[PDB]
Parts: sequence; C-alpha cells; structure tokens
Amino acid sequence: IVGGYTCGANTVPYQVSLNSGYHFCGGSLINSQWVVSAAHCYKSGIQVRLGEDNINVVEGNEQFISASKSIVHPSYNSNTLNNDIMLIKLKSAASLNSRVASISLPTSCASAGTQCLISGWGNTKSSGTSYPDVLKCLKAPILSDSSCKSAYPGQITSNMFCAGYLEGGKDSCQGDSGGPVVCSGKLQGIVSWGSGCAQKNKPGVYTKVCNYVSWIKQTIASN
Ligand SMILES: NCc1ccc2c(c1)CCO2
Ligand SMILES: [Ca+2]
Repeated sequence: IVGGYTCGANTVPYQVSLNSGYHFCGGSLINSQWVVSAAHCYKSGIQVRLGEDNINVVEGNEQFISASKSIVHPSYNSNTLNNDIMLIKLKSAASLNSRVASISLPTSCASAGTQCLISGWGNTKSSGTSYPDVLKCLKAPILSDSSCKSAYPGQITSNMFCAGYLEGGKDSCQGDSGGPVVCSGKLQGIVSWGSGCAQKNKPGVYTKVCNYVSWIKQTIASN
C-alpha cells in the first residue's frame, strides 16, 4: 500500500497472508474453512496465516493453517486478468474470534463514489521498494466505469473496477495482490492489477466480487 496508514494490530480481522516460506499475497477469510484471493496468486504449498499484524514476529493471535485445495475461477485468463479470483479451502476450520473473523460477501454491486478500505503487506513506495512488516490500510473510493476505462483503454472488463485517486500518491501495490477491498462491511473487490503504483491516471484495478457470489456459494456447497 502506497500512501496509506498503519491499520493497527488485528483491526482488519478478515485479512490473511498467504505464505509459501514468505508472504506473497493477501486474501480474505469468508467463512471458517475458506479464503477469497486473486487467481494470479495461485501456487501449490500455500499456508494461510490468519490473525497477523507483524508478519515477521509471532505476536500471539496468529493461526497458521495449510490449504487443502485451491480452486482458480473456471474462466480466469492470466494474460488479460479477466476473472482474477480463486478460492482456497483450509485443512481445518479457523477459530473465529474478534481478531480472526470472516467478511460478508456482497448482496449487491457497489457504486462509484462508495468509500472502501484496502489493506495489505505490499510495497509502500511508488519509486523504490520498501516492504512493511505490519499491515497497512488505505481508504479509497470506487471510481466510475468511464474513468476506469479512460485510464486503461481496452483493458477494463465488466469483472473489474478501479478504486483510488487519479492524482496518484495513494494506491495498492505489488504484494497487496489478492487482498480485500471492503466497502460498508462487504467484500466488493480483490487487489488485482494496475500500471505501477500510485502514478497519476493509473489507479488500482480490482476484481468485481459481486459478480462471483453465486460461483463462490455453489463452490463452497460442493467442496
Ligand atoms: N497499483 C495497483 C496494483 C499495481 C501493481 C500490482 C498490484 C496492484 C497487485 C500486483 O502488482
Ligand atoms: Ca505475526
């Protein structure tokens, strides 16, 4: 996250870290057994780390649970990033508490102008490279379809939205991938892509979660 703030420990209780020897992506806990992330975060050998603040220090609220199964969306295209969503099942159910909690799925698509919270352990510099240990946060609005399209000609599908600031300075960044965009207590986006971080006229692009709720529910019901 560039241009964000320190969230505070365990203040974003649905935020997980995906670890394969090191943090490599965010995700969102959506029930005791399942996490939502980006398809471009897929790999084998994932351990889900819940209850994290400092990802380099055991602070006392963590739960570490290995994935039993990954399900990339049927229609994910890794060249266009259309349908950039996957589900990860945990080998055991997480203990839910005030610091480890699921985030609700949307029942309707959010509108441009809605305020959201984006979080993660990604790079905090737009030029340069510095990875934080503790979780960073950013409040950012959803941008209109038209302005998203204008920023990225011929790249924004109906499964994507932009959020952030056209003036730049405040955005998600590499290592935030797969993490949440939460708006009014609902998971509306997944950190997906963009062009650099926090550049003028290049806001973040996010997977539009409301389009995937019935796939998510049916997948959970049979897996
Ligand atoms: N600035 C949005 C954005 C830019 C780059 C990036 C990500 C997000 C996740 C992977 O790398
Ligand atoms: Ca920790």
